[PDB]
Amino acid sequence: RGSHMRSLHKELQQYISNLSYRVKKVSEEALMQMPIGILLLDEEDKIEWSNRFLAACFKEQTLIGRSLAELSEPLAAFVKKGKTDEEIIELNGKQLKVIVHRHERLLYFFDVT
Amino acid sequence: RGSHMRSLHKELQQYISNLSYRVKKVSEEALMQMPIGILLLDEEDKIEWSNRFLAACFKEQTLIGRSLAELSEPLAAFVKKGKTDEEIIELNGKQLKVIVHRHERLLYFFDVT
Repeated sequence: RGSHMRSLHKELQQYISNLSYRVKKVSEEALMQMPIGILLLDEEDKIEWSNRFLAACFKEQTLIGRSLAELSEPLAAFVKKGKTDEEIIELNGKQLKVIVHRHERLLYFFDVT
Repeated sequence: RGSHMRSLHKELQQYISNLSYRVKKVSEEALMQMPIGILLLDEEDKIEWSNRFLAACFKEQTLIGRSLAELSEPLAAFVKKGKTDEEIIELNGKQLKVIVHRHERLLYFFDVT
Protein backbone atom coordinates (compact mmCIF):
# COMPACT_ATOMS: atom_id res chain seq x y z
CA ARG A 1 0.00 0.00 0.00
CA GLY A 2 2.75 2.43 0.96
CA SER A 3 5.06 2.48 -2.04
CA HIS A 4 8.44 3.87 -1.06
CA MET A 5 10.28 3.24 -4.32
CA ARG A 6 7.67 5.41 -6.06
CA SER A 7 7.21 7.83 -3.15
CA LEU A 8 10.39 9.80 -3.90
CA HIS A 9 11.33 8.67 -7.43
CA LYS A 10 14.62 10.63 -7.37
CA GLU A 11 15.91 8.34 -4.60
CA LEU A 12 15.74 5.22 -6.73
CA GLN A 13 16.39 7.03 -10.03
CA GLN A 14 19.66 8.15 -8.45
CA TYR A 15 20.96 4.70 -7.48
CA ILE A 16 19.91 3.09 -10.81
CA SER A 17 22.42 5.16 -12.78
CA ASN A 18 25.76 3.30 -12.80
CA LEU A 19 23.86 0.12 -13.73
CA SER A 20 21.66 -0.49 -16.78
CA TYR A 21 17.89 -0.44 -16.19
CA ARG A 22 17.52 -3.46 -18.49
CA VAL A 23 19.38 -5.64 -15.93
CA LYS A 24 19.63 -8.61 -18.29
CA LYS A 25 22.58 -11.06 -18.41
CA VAL A 26 24.76 -8.27 -16.86
CA SER A 27 27.25 -8.80 -19.69
CA GLU A 28 27.94 -5.06 -19.56
CA GLU A 29 30.17 -5.22 -16.46
CA ALA A 30 30.45 -9.03 -16.05
CA LEU A 31 29.61 -11.13 -12.99
CA MET A 32 32.87 -11.96 -11.25
CA GLN A 33 32.94 -9.37 -8.45
CA MET A 34 29.51 -7.75 -8.35
CA PRO A 35 26.16 -9.04 -6.87
CA ILE A 36 24.53 -11.83 -8.88
CA GLY A 37 21.03 -10.73 -7.90
CA ILE A 38 19.36 -7.58 -6.58
CA LEU A 39 15.94 -7.02 -4.95
CA LEU A 40 14.37 -3.66 -3.86
CA LEU A 41 10.97 -3.24 -2.14
CA ASP A 42 8.76 -0.84 -0.19
CA GLU A 43 8.44 -0.44 3.58
CA GLU A 44 5.88 -3.29 4.00
CA ASP A 45 7.11 -6.36 1.97
CA LYS A 46 5.94 -5.56 -1.54
CA ILE A 47 8.80 -5.92 -4.04
CA GLU A 48 9.20 -3.13 -6.56
CA TRP A 49 12.33 -3.57 -8.63
CA SER A 50 14.68 -6.50 -8.95
CA ASN A 51 17.57 -7.61 -11.13
CA ARG A 52 16.44 -10.62 -13.20
CA PHE A 53 19.70 -12.50 -12.64
CA LEU A 54 18.52 -13.40 -9.11
CA ALA A 55 15.28 -15.08 -10.21
CA ALA A 56 17.00 -17.18 -12.85
CA CYS A 57 19.56 -18.26 -10.26
CA PHE A 58 16.72 -19.07 -7.84
CA LYS A 59 14.62 -21.21 -10.22
CA GLU A 60 11.59 -18.95 -10.37
CA GLN A 61 9.24 -17.79 -13.13
CA THR A 62 8.41 -14.44 -11.57
CA LEU A 63 9.76 -13.01 -8.32
CA ILE A 64 7.86 -9.75 -8.55
CA GLY A 65 4.51 -9.59 -6.80
CA ARG A 66 5.55 -12.64 -4.80
CA SER A 67 5.65 -10.60 -1.57
CA LEU A 68 8.49 -11.33 0.84
CA ALA A 69 7.13 -14.15 3.02
CA GLU A 70 6.41 -16.29 -0.03
CA LEU A 71 9.99 -16.04 -1.23
CA SER A 72 11.56 -16.73 2.15
CA GLU A 73 10.25 -17.43 5.65
CA PRO A 74 13.39 -16.59 7.79
CA LEU A 75 13.70 -13.05 6.43
CA ALA A 76 9.91 -12.71 6.42
CA ALA A 77 9.93 -11.80 10.11
CA PHE A 78 13.04 -9.66 9.62
CA VAL A 79 11.32 -7.47 6.99
CA LYS A 80 8.46 -7.07 9.42
CA LYS A 81 10.80 -5.97 12.24
CA GLY A 82 13.74 -3.99 10.83
CA LYS A 83 15.59 -4.29 14.19
CA THR A 84 18.96 -5.16 12.64
CA ASP A 85 21.34 -4.11 9.84
CA GLU A 86 22.36 -6.96 7.52
CA GLU A 87 22.23 -10.74 7.41
CA ILE A 88 23.49 -13.44 5.01
CA ILE A 89 21.60 -16.73 4.85
CA GLU A 90 22.03 -19.39 2.17
CA LEU A 91 19.74 -20.43 -0.65
CA ASN A 92 20.32 -22.50 -3.78
CA GLY A 93 23.97 -22.71 -2.75
CA LYS A 94 24.52 -18.97 -2.81
CA GLN A 95 24.34 -16.62 0.18
CA LEU A 96 21.32 -14.36 0.51
CA LYS A 97 22.40 -10.94 1.68
CA VAL A 98 19.84 -8.66 3.26
CA ILE A 99 20.39 -5.03 4.28
CA VAL A 100 18.26 -2.36 5.99
CA HIS A 101 19.00 0.96 7.70
CA ARG A 102 17.14 3.67 9.61
CA HIS A 103 14.44 4.98 7.25
CA GLU A 104 14.79 1.59 5.34
CA ARG A 105 14.55 3.62 2.07
CA LEU A 106 17.75 1.88 0.84
CA LEU A 107 16.70 -1.56 2.07
CA TYR A 108 17.68 -4.34 -0.37
CA PHE A 109 18.68 -8.00 -0.70
CA PHE A 110 21.44 -9.44 -2.89
CA ASP A 111 22.72 -12.94 -3.72
CA VAL A 112 26.25 -14.18 -3.03
CA THR A 113 27.20 -17.34 -5.02
CA ARG B 1 51.49 -2.26 -4.50
CA GLY B 2 48.91 -3.66 -6.89
CA SER B 3 46.29 -0.93 -6.93
CA HIS B 4 43.08 -2.62 -8.05
CA MET B 5 41.06 0.55 -7.71
CA ARG B 6 43.42 2.21 -10.20
CA SER B 7 44.02 -0.93 -12.24
CA LEU B 8 40.72 -0.66 -14.13
CA HIS B 9 39.59 2.96 -13.55
CA LYS B 10 36.20 2.39 -15.26
CA GLU B 11 35.26 -0.08 -12.49
CA LEU B 12 35.48 2.56 -9.77
CA GLN B 13 34.50 5.45 -12.08
CA GLN B 14 31.25 3.60 -12.78
CA TYR B 15 30.18 3.19 -9.14
CA ILE B 16 31.19 6.80 -8.27
CA SER B 17 28.42 8.35 -10.36
CA ASN B 18 25.19 8.48 -8.33
CA LEU B 19 27.21 9.98 -5.46
CA SER B 20 29.24 13.19 -5.48
CA TYR B 21 33.03 12.79 -5.57
CA ARG B 22 33.17 15.58 -2.99
CA VAL B 23 31.71 13.23 -0.32
CA LYS B 24 31.62 16.02 2.27
CA LYS B 25 28.75 16.28 4.80
CA VAL B 26 26.51 14.24 2.43
CA SER B 27 23.95 17.05 2.66
CA GLU B 28 23.00 16.18 -0.91
CA GLU B 29 20.86 13.17 0.04
CA ALA B 30 21.13 13.33 3.87
CA LEU B 31 22.08 10.56 6.31
CA MET B 32 18.85 8.93 7.44
CA GLN B 33 18.76 5.74 5.34
CA MET B 34 22.08 5.53 3.50
CA PRO B 35 25.62 4.48 4.71
CA ILE B 36 27.33 6.87 7.15
CA GLY B 37 30.85 5.83 6.11
CA ILE B 38 32.34 4.32 2.93
CA LEU B 39 35.78 2.71 2.44
CA LEU B 40 37.36 1.13 -0.70
CA LEU B 41 40.84 -0.42 -1.05
CA ASP B 42 42.98 -2.65 -3.26
CA GLU B 43 43.53 -6.41 -3.07
CA GLU B 44 46.24 -6.19 -0.33
CA ASP B 45 45.10 -3.79 2.48
CA LYS B 46 45.94 -0.39 1.06
CA ILE B 47 42.92 1.93 1.13
CA GLU B 48 42.36 3.94 -2.00
CA TRP B 49 39.13 5.91 -1.63
CA SER B 50 36.87 6.56 1.32
CA ASN B 51 34.00 8.84 2.25
CA ARG B 52 35.21 11.36 4.87
CA PHE B 53 32.03 10.91 6.90
CA LEU B 54 33.39 7.63 8.31
CA ALA B 55 36.64 9.08 9.69
CA ALA B 56 34.82 11.95 11.42
CA CYS B 57 32.43 9.49 13.05
CA PHE B 58 35.44 7.40 14.09
CA LYS B 59 37.50 10.18 15.78
CA GLU B 60 40.33 10.10 13.27
CA GLN B 61 42.49 12.72 11.58
CA THR B 62 43.30 10.75 8.47
CA LEU B 63 42.19 7.24 7.54
CA ILE B 64 43.84 7.20 4.14
CA GLY B 65 47.24 5.57 4.26
CA ARG B 66 46.48 3.92 7.59
CA SER B 67 46.45 0.45 5.99
CA LEU B 68 43.80 -1.99 7.18
CA ALA B 69 45.37 -3.55 10.30
CA GLU B 70 46.08 -0.19 11.93
CA LEU B 71 42.39 0.74 11.74
CA SER B 72 40.98 -2.56 13.02
CA GLU B 73 42.61 -5.85 14.09
CA PRO B 74 39.60 -8.28 13.71
CA LEU B 75 38.98 -7.45 10.05
CA ALA B 76 42.74 -7.22 9.40
CA ALA B 77 42.96 -11.00 9.14
CA PHE B 78 39.74 -10.98 7.14
CA VAL B 79 41.11 -8.64 4.43
CA LYS B 80 44.02 -11.02 4.11
CA LYS B 81 41.76 -14.07 3.74
CA GLY B 82 38.67 -13.20 1.72
CA LYS B 83 36.97 -16.52 2.62
CA THR B 84 33.55 -15.03 3.33
CA ASP B 85 31.02 -12.48 2.04
CA GLU B 86 30.03 -9.85 4.62
CA GLU B 87 30.29 -9.23 8.35
CA ILE B 88 29.05 -6.52 10.77
CA ILE B 89 31.12 -5.81 13.89
CA GLU B 90 30.69 -2.79 16.17
CA LEU B 91 32.92 0.28 16.58
CA ASN B 92 32.40 3.81 17.97
CA GLY B 93 28.84 2.78 18.77
CA LYS B 94 27.95 1.97 15.16
CA GLN B 95 28.08 -1.33 13.31
CA LEU B 96 31.03 -1.85 10.95
CA LYS B 97 29.93 -3.56 7.77
CA VAL B 98 32.46 -5.33 5.59
CA ILE B 99 31.75 -6.85 2.15
CA VAL B 100 33.87 -8.89 -0.29
CA HIS B 101 33.11 -11.17 -3.24
CA ARG B 102 35.03 -13.26 -5.74
CA HIS B 103 37.47 -10.95 -7.57
CA GLU B 104 36.99 -8.57 -4.53
CA ARG B 105 37.22 -5.57 -6.96
CA LEU B 106 34.05 -4.19 -5.31
CA LEU B 107 35.25 -4.99 -1.78
CA TYR B 108 34.17 -2.24 0.66
CA PHE B 109 33.40 -1.46 4.28
CA PHE B 110 30.50 0.71 5.50
CA ASP B 111 29.51 2.07 8.92
CA VAL B 112 26.05 1.45 10.41
CA THR B 113 25.11 3.87 13.26
